[PDB]
Parts: sequence; structure tokens; C-alpha cells
Amino acid sequence: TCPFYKKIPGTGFTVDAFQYGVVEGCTAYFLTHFHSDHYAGLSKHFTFPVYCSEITGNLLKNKLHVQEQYIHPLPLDTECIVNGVKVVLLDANHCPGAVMILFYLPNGTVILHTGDFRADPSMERSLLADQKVHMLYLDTTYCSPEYTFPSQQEVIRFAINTAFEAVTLNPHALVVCGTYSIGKEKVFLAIADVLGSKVGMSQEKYKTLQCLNIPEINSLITTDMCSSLVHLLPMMQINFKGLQSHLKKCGGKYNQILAFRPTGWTHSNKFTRIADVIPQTKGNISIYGIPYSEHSSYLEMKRFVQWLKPQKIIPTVNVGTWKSRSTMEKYFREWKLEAGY
Ligand code: NI
Repeated sequence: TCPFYKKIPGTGFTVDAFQYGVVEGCTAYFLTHFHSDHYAGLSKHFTFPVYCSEITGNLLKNKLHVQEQYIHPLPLDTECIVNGVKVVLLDANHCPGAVMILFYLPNGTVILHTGDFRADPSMERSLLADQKVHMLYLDTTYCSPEYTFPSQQEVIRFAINTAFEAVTLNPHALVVCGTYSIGKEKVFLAIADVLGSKVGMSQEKYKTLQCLNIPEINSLITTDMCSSLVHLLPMMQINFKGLQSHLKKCGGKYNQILAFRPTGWTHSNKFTRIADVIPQTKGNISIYGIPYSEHSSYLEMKRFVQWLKPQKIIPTVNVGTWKSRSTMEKYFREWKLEAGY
């Protein structure tokens, strides 16, 4: 049974609700982004209308085989009427194709559902500037002040400099980057660009990247692993055993691996600067964990919410324990008292 924070009152609509069977009264199912916790349930057998971005629609069709007749892609930044209700999709600054959804209810209430997002000041100059929001359904993944991490641009600067230095000292080093979902593509794309290489990967991952509308993608990626000195591997293989096993397969072309594991936040963020990050090393293999986040920091979240001034906030993450829910409610009340709304 579908929880309350996935229903949109006063409409026939749900958000990210595909794992509960047929939801009573749902005439349109919105999908914010192609991450498995959110799409859990969709397949070729789905026969209700799905509303989403163009990129999410390409993934639904090619990766999950949803039939074309049930896929309803909408452009971004454009007022659209769905089942007699005005909606807008906005870029969420999460993974490719990820959106926030603004719903203009028949009674006059305006609701914003963030999906998963990484808040940014550029959002203060979208179509959100123009009017009031009564209800915010908020991605609270990192809603506590201990969650700190750098900008994505600082993290990419560290990875490019680290890779370029290593392969210039040793032309026979291979670079490996872990993946398990869409998102964070700038990590392997930026590194391959500085090294003058295409990125090598499996047929399955190539297919997924081909759905993403990335400009000049055919110039950037390949399934021919031998021609490439940046390889992608599933995240589970990013360990000393998995990497040794991979280097054997490369036919004595390489004598060293440098690997990157993009993570979310980790508690080494509470002491160390990005500059001071060091790898784990065994022999000719070194592994860097780098804190490249596609969710808001505490400070980014607080700025967004204090600017938007919603009348009510409904969290969508960390909602399963009394202590988590209580902690989030405390911060929402500080923010409101500090800013005066
Ligand atoms: Ni996500």
C-alpha cells in the first residue's frame, strides 16, 4: 500500500509509486528519475500513463521495455495540462533526466515535489520565482549539519589532476571508474577528456549512456576496451581482488591501476579537506574514494528552503524512525524562526 507522502491531494496523481500494484484512484503516475528505489515496479506489462522527462522516457523504453503508447515525455520549463491540471517540470540537478514537479491544484494550492535534488542558487531564477508554494515535498537525504562535502567542480578538479599526474609519470597505467546507476558521468567523462581517450565499458552500460542525450556522445565512449585507457566497471568490482582480476584480462598492456569510487558522503568528510584525500594502496593498485554528491548539502538545502518559504514541508527521505522525523522537524522550525516566515 502506497504511503501518504507519495500522493498529491486533490488530484488523480502519484509520484514515484510503481511498487504497490494498481493504486486506487490514480489516473497518472509521475516518475521523477531513473533510479531503482524510485522506478521499483515498472516493466513491459505496465498499462497506465507515465509522465516524465524525455531522457527518463528513453530509459523506460530501451532499458525496461515499457511500450511507447504508455510513455508521456514533457519538456522542461513549460506549462503543460495533464488530466485537466497545470504542471511544470524543472531540472533537479541530480542525475540525467531528473526533475522536480510543480503542481497547480484546482483549488488554488501550489505544491513542489523535489524528487531527488541537489539545491542550487540558480533555482531561485527558474519559474519558481513567480509565485507562492503552499506544500514542499522535500529530498531530506542530508538534512543534518554534519553532512558537509565540496562542490562538484572541486571534486572534478581533484580527479582530473590526480589522473593526469599519474598517467604522465607512468604511460602504462590504466584508469578505472566504478558505476552502479546513472548519475555522476562527469567523473569518467572529465578524466577521459584530459587523457585523450574514449571511455571503455560493457555493452549494457553503453546502451544506458546512449539514452541520455549527451552531446557528441559517439565521440566520447566505446565498447572496444582495447582502444581505451579509461575503463568503467561495476562498483562491486572496485576492490583489490576485482581490480587484479581486471588487469590480468588486459593482455600485459598495463602495469598499474589507478581507480576511482565515487561515493556519497562518508565520515572522512568530518575531518579531511578534498586536497588532503589519500588512496588505499596494495602493490601496483590504488583506489580513491571521492565525495561526488548529487544530493543537497545541509547548507544548500537550508538556503533553498529559506528562499522558497513554504507553508508546510513533507520530507521524503529518512522518514522511517521517530528520532529522524523529530530531528528534521527541529531544523525546519529553526529555519522558519531565523528567516521570519
Ligand atoms: Ni536518486
